[PDB]
Amino acid sequence: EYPTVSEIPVGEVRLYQIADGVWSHIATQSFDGAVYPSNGLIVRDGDELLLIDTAWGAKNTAALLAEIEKQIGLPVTRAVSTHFHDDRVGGVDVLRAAGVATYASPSTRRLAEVEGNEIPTHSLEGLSSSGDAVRFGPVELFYPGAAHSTDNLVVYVPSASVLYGGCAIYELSRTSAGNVADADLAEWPTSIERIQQHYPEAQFVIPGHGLPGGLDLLKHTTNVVKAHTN
Ligand SMILES: [Zn+2]
Ligand SMILES: [Zn+2]
Repeated sequence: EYPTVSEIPVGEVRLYQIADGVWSHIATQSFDGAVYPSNGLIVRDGDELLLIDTAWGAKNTAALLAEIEKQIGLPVTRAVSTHFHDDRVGGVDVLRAAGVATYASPSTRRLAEVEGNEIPTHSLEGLSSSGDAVRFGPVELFYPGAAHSTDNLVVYVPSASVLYGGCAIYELSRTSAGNVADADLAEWPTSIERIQQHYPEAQFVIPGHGLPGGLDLLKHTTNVVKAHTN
């Protein structure tokens, strides 16, 4: 039932209704020989839509907007990128040209700039310290500390108890660590624990890539990060 790379051909995007006014957007990516699904989030904010992360790149993101415009019909007015990597900010220029107001922490914007990636226009203050949380429309933005990246943020939708971890949280099918070049392996577990202590009520946990699950994805991720560290 949850879209997999089997139901989504490269360059296309599919939306999945997780709860009322809450969706995940799935896009198939092709990287270094393999193909895999990438998850994003969409949260109804009144009569508008809040988008969490791009679909990696201009084309895919443009396809994302198109799939939203026809399946949902509400205007995407704001967007938040969970970290500076190209798969999460790539497509921001497209979002900006469509009238979407793009956001990201100063930390993320700084890192994207240094990396030469697209840069969300607006800045999200109040998230520079581990454990920081701020309300942003229908969701709560949370910085658990360095993990997959030193700037990664996780998103929680209180009304639906949906937690989007971005690449900070792995799916069960992932047995080994992914790209940990810019990750803080030493802090990742402690950051996961902060996520656990802040959202003990989460019912649906969405990993950066793959099938959603429950809060056990946190421990899974921790198990995988631990093993990699050793
Ligand atoms: Zn990344
Ligand atoms: Zn603006």
